[PDB]
Amino acid sequence: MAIAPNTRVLVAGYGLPAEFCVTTLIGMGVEIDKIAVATHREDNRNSGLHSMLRLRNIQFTTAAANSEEFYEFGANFAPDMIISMHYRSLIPGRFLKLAKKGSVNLHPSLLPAYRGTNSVAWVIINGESETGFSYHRMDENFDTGAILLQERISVEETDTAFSLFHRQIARAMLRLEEVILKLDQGDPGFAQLGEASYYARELPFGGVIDPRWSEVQIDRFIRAMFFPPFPPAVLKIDGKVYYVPS
Amino acid sequence: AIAPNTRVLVAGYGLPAEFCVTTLIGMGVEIDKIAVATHREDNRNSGLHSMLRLRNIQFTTAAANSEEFYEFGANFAPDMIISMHYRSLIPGRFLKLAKKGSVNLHPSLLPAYRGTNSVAWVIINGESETGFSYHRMDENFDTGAILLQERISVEETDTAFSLFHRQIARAMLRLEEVILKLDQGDPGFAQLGEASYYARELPFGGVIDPRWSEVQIDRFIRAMFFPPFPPAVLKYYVPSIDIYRSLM
Ligand SMILES: Nc1nc2c(ncn2[C@@H]2O[C@H](COP(=O)(O)OP(=O)(O)O)[C@@H](O)[C@H]2O)c(=O)[nH]1
Ligand SMILES: Nc1nc2c(ncn2[C@@H]2O[C@H](COP(=O)(O)OP(=O)(O)O)[C@@H](O)[C@H]2O)c(=O)[nH]1
Ligand SMILES: Nc1nc2c(ncn2[C@@H]2O[C@H](CO)[C@@H](O)[C@H]2O)c(=O)[nH]1
Repeated sequence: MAIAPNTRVLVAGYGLPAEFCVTTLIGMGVEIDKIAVATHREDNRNSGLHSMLRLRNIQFTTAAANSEEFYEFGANFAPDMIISMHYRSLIPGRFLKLAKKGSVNLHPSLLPAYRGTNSVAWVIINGESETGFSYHRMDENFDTGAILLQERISVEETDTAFSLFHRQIARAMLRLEEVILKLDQGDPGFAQLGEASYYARELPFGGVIDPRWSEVQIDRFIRAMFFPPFPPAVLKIDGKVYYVPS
Repeated sequence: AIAPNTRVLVAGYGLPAEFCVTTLIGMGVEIDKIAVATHREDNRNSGLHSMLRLRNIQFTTAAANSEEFYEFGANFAPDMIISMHYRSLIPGRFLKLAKKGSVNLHPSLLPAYRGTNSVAWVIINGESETGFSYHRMDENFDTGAILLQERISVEETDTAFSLFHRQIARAMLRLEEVILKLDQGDPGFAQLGEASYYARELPFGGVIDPRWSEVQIDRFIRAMFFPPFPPAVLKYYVPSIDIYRSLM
């Protein structure tokens, strides 16, 4: 029902999912001096977070995940639990070991499907009618730890990377409190089950339409590349670049 | 699914508005079918401003009563207006623009706790429950028809701070549903019960009366707790009931 009083929570996070997470923790009655945040520099997605951390005087670091300052920041805070909410770096194992209740990260697929990055794009490229999000404990690798909560999200024929990425955030937030409680209560989760799949760091197909693709493949790709303000899918014709309308 | 080519103007401020925009995008509302009316970029509103700049969403920060504001709405031609912690009265003629009307998020169970400082006043008054009301706007503050209400338990450990933040959190999770009610033309249910209204004014100027019972003092301390603002004062600074007892 309620979080253990004096639970100390460290949020490794970036942007709106993180602002929402700190909001939620405060709503759960976690004291202000029992919240610590690790994040990245203030850019045009992290401005909401930063302003909140300054406004509420929430201790935070922007130091790199592999830096000694980051480890110190965690060590001095002594978290019971760590919540990764769109943090953008590999979190060292020795940092995760600081939280005796362990940790959780939000990943935008049904793990072990769509390990890697750009999951939302690839889901659409492969023509998935269904995807999901996975709140999972973190181990030393990305995308591999035990599942605390997974929920299905249906993929529509009109979805873009853009629409799906934002619905992922919105829907995942619904379950965040239950997840924070699962962590409070020591829920071990379950080992990720099923066949994995993996998709490389960089932008799918370099953003470039393959002319050999079927129309269905092209429609999917166009939508998967739609993500303002980034350029749309590129079609090359007579060795020359053209942005698609979408 | 929200009707295609539905045009949505969000009047709002801070995370609730950023989260609204996020939600509309996730629902399939395209950038050029979203417009934002907000206030200046400040320490609560730079999340929203950053998103507007990054995604090239048209917006205004012109005052609610200004011709500029009106013109931004008229020119966009909203099907619906969503007010997400917008801090000004929106003129009737602006609301008129939206054919499917409007909705506003108020953090009480209306008509109870109209006005401002709802979360603080709920705690002082010893309420055990409060909640939020998503309600159609008319030309007055806090009076229009109810689309959706949800109850929030007020715990003995709750501060204005915790309760302010839980309000936002829990309201955000009902928002998609509310957007669908507006879309589908749900007229809502007019407001019934005793109205209450509370002002801008800091209750008792933040100073603890030692004639109050411990139960009252505790509530007041909790209701005054909102970082980074100063806590309750005793005749000095008193953030917890523990600290009160010590001073006594
Ligand atoms: N068209 C385009 N889309 C992008 C680009 N970078 C990111 N995206 C989209 O934005 C989504 C989120 O990107 P990011 O926040 O970097 O997530 P991560 O790389 O998956 O951890 C990705 O799934 C892509 O769909 C880009 O350079 N071009
Ligand atoms: N202690 C203290 N709390 C404040 C002060 N101003 C605002 N707050 C708290 O912040 C909450 C939200 O303030 P605001 O965003 O202005 O909402 P409003 O109720 O619509 O005016 C209020 O309900 C108060 O609990 C202040 O000067 N001192
Ligand atoms: N979730 C996830 N993130 C990754 C993976 N590989 C690289 N990244 C992150 O993506 C970034 C590349 O822009 C790197 O800094 C990593 O932090 C992966 O397999 N899974």
